[PDB]
Amino acid sequence: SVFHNWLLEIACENYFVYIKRLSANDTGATGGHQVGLYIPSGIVEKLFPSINHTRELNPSVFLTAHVSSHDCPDSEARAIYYNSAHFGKTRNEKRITRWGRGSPLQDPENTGALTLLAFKLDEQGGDCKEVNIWVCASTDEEDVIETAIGEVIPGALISGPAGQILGGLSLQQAPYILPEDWHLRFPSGSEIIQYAASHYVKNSLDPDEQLLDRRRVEYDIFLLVEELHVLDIIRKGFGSVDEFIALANSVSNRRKSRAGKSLELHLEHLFIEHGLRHFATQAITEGNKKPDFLFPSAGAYHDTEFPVENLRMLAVKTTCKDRWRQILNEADKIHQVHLFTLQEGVSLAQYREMRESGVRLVVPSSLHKKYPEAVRAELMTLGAFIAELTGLYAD
Amino acid sequence: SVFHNWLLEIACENYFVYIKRLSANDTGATQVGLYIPSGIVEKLFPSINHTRELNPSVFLTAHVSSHDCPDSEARAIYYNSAHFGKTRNEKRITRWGRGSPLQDPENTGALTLLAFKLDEQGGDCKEVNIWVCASTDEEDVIETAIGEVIPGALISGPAGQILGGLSLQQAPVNHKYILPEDWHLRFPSGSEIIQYAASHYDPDEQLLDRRRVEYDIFLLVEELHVLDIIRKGFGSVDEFIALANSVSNRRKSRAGKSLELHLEHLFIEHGLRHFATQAPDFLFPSAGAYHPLRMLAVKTTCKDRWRQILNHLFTLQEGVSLAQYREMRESGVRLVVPSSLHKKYPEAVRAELMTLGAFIAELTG
Repeated sequence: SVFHNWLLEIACENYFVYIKRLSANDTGATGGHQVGLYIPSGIVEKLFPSINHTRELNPSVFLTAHVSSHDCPDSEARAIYYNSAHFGKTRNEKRITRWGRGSPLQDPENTGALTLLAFKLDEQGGDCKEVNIWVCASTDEEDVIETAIGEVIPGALISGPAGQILGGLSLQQAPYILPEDWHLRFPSGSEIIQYAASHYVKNSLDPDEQLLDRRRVEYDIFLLVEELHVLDIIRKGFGSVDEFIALANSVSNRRKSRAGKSLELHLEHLFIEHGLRHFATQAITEGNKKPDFLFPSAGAYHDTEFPVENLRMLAVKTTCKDRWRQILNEADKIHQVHLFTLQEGVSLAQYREMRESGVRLVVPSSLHKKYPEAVRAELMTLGAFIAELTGLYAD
Repeated sequence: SVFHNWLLEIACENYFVYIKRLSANDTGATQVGLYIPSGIVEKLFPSINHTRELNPSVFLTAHVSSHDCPDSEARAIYYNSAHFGKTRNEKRITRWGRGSPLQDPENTGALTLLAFKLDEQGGDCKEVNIWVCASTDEEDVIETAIGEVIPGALISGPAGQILGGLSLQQAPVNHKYILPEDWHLRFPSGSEIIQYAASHYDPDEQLLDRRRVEYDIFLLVEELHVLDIIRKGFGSVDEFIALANSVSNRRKSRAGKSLELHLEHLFIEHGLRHFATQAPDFLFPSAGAYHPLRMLAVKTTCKDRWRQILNHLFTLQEGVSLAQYREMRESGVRLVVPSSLHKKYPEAVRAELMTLGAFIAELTG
């Protein structure tokens, strides 16, 4: 239980933690020369203040990178500010690179992996000189941390003091007219989603774009609805510490449960809204598998008269890394299965494994740029997947 | 993956959860079934709490989720004796079925959770979801969330209040302790609390006694620091959250070097002076005698985490099956368990255990 102990160590020491899932580009999976692990600009001024300027092209500094997740020698990694936008070119991003040969952070097969970089604050206002990292090597490890703090979505850039980041509940509340009744009752996930779609996006008739915009709106109104209801109880206080913790746990489970059901609820709504009215979500196939989405219906799937080559299923895996093979056993009849994912890319080798198993990836349009070229070319946008189905069942 | 999703499923579906580590008696390594406070069973099956007849009972479906076993039918029975000439008056659950993870002596010391599905109307529980951790990897998942589960500890209540990521506890605060005045403003370190407990309020009884004093002091200190704030209320979600996370993290950290410290004091105090806590948590007679010896490792829970030591073993586990011990008797593992705990081990390994006293006595010299 090394990871567990590592988490306990970090959570109570002076560390500034940054959590993210490795993108195809982070690992060099998108090909070419390694550019490094992306770091949020809003974190550079705190950790590497000396490279946060445009006086010279590509300023950088070194820091010792200790990897606790894999048996790797410590190395002098390089935090760097790709500055060329201020020197006649185009770059404008900060990254940490040169992890050393064989390092998990430079391994394309770790694309999609949940990674935690615990930076040691410099007691002098200077640049951070050491980072302790953990690249989750399996789903078992990821379950350890995500069970407590929640699942980390691809693209998420989480950072803050270790204690608050690893505590269980996530801080941060910044960004509407909520219906009267929401001030009295706590709306369901579907209700929030139907309100987000029906009341705020509408600036895009494209499914891929609608999904991303509505996901952003859902996040904000849930936060507002949550704030209303929680602020009320919270203001009255509690009789004991454990009545206090019990509520925190209640609040935490609600967020986790809703975060987990969100994506599938949005897709269900979009399929309906775009004319694709032929599909089952609570549909059993063989034994007790039940794929996330089955087209055109549970009935047609079990129908001896209905053509098999016209059946389709769509498994939804926010993060598909090591969480996709369990889909090949969900529909005996369907040999070409579709997988919807929000992952910021997959390696060529990962994709080859998928291709060989008859898996076809459906990815939100704007996320395609995150995939290696060879893989990108075979991706399906959400809009195209909907179109393909909205034709096969035209009758 | 499945456990990860199971936990969230249970947390949000009207369940009552009961968590504890399986003792030797719960498993049978010494088949009645896991111990469950009669009080809890009584609330879970209110229809059996009568004396209209002897040992009245009801069946409930036992679904095993941690393993692939078929839905057996267990029963909640109110042992009524006392009201029929004898002396039994306690509600229990039995017949978990044979071949069930709960009735497997090899799962001794394993963390287990029982999720009883509740009826919002008020009727008897008719279903119980079972999860017996089959690896430390699974135990890490749940313990990272609720905190380390000490052998003998019992955790239960609404699943959505227990699970979720923050560490809840159920013991009441003991205000009978007089503490240093600065501790109201400065939270003392674990060691500071243990040293205090070792200087104020057979070592076999002491360790386990300072162990409880330390826990009470920590809880009292915690109350002095946050109760008043908590009673006042919060002005924002994030202030509530920031304190919840901090309160919880400090709790989860407590179960770090508690045992390796309480023992240390009990040694210096009982002759055993010079020793080493690093070259290996312990060493006898000293680090110098390492350049022919006794190396004692400490593990609150022994199951699946002793092998690394092979390159004496003090534990607080409520028993170890016959087979489990064999593998340990070999390799070179000599157990050390507090007297009050031997009665927990198999009616065979018991007489082979070396109490904390018998250990201190021997090493002395």
